[PDB]
Amino acid sequence: APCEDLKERLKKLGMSEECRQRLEKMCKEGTSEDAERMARNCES
Repeated sequence: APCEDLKERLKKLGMSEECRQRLEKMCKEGTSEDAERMARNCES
């Protein structure tokens, strides 16, 4: 699945609205591993 696991974790971990909107955007065009890494840098 494209970015379902990653983007649903942005929702499940309950980061900022802006945080999700940054990360799922980068996960589409860019590498998913770098997007979730920025999710870990965003919150944890």
